[PDB]
Amino acid sequence: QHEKAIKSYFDEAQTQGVIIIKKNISTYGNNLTRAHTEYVPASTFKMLNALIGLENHKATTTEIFKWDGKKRSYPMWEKDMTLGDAMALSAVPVYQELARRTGLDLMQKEVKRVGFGNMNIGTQVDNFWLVGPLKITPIQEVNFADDFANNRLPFKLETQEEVKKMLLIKEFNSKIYAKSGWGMAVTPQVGWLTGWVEKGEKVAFSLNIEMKQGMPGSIRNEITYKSLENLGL
Ligand SMILES: [Cl-]
Ligand SMILES: [Cl-]
Ligand code: NA
Repeated sequence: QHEKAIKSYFDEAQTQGVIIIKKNISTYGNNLTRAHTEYVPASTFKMLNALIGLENHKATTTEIFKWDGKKRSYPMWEKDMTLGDAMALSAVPVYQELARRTGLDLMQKEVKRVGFGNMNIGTQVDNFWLVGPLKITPIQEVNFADDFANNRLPFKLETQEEVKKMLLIKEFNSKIYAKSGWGMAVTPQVGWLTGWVEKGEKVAFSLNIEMKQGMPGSIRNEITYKSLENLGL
């Protein structure tokens, strides 16, 4: 029942995708091989970038990242903003600045300690999550989300809770925390929505879809929500 319904949401969008639901993992959609394929994390990596940066005192949650006036890819990013603002706007240049502060050596050590994806950040500290070589499967993303939901990541409890505040996206009564991603600089483009529902049970999810040229960002939220509702939220 659920399997056919969720597959149809991806089919009707005329693209290929999967959604992972998590101690047991279930996979739904029209291309389940994607669950076992690694992709660039794109802006989903901001979750981990923020954790690493706050834990290591490279930024505070009240700090403003100033726009130095150079044009950015989106006018919505051409403003001064906090890490939380930049999380919501997926403001790449702010998190590139944070990554540079962390630096390649500390970033690589933390990524390996967390075990995030293939754990390979390469040699370029400020774009490895956008163009590779760092890649992650959707099942790996759901496991990261489930650990985050349970404060099981190797960071202080307070650091994890500070970053969660930046990711709380819906409250209704239960809570939904999530982070979108869109790898536009790879071909094909990859779309992500990774997070969890807090009902006291926690249910983690990761949607991974091929973003066809011109598709709206909202398709990620639309399929995710319809899928979770079909499954009973
Ligand atoms: Cl506050
Ligand atoms: Cl570059
Ligand atoms: Na990032």
